[PDB]
Amino acid sequence: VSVIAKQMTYKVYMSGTVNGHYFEVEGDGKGKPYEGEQTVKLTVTKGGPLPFAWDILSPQLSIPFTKYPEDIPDYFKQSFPEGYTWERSMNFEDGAVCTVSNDSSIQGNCFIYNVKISGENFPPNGPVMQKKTQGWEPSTERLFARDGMLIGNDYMALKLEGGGHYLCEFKSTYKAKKPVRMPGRHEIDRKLDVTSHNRDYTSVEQCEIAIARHSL
Repeated sequence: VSVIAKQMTYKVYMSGTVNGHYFEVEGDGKGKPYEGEQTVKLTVTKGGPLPFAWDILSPQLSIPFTKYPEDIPDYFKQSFPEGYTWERSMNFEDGAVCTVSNDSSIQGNCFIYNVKISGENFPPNGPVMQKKTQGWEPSTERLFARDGMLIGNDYMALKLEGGGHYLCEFKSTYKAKKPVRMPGRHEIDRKLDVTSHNRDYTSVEQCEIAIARHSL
């Protein structure tokens, strides 16, 4: 898909506010876009240490690195070099809500992501503000096309200290900056893991695998 090489890097800039706490994050990532493998190294650049669970941030930190089979049009890769934007809602089980937006573009063999996040109404003694989360379970996002955009839906779960999970609904709208060949209904199977962190989570490393496939 041309503008996109077998081996790509990326820069992500993230900023936002969670329960009134302002922060900024910067990351340098790298991966194999046609293999769906990705890794990124993150630094909390303002407002650290964060008084909330790192995990709510991890999934806002790279869709062109999704392995698409030949028979499903790759909406994200096609959008380049112009790029795309998206809006996401995360609706957690205890009433907390996160809204996220992104703008993506490209500089040669390096993507640039500008991510913004607003997280409100996490209970002060809940697992997010008390840092009791221990990573996301693997998940499968289901996507369909509407008016030239992709609409995604994913029921996610955060692992908790001393067992059990904290459940979340993701709803995402992805919008390419120019018309592309539209896929049908499909889904993307992903596993996201923090592979490395320092004590206060001001330096984090993450890896993701993402694999697109037909839906049933």
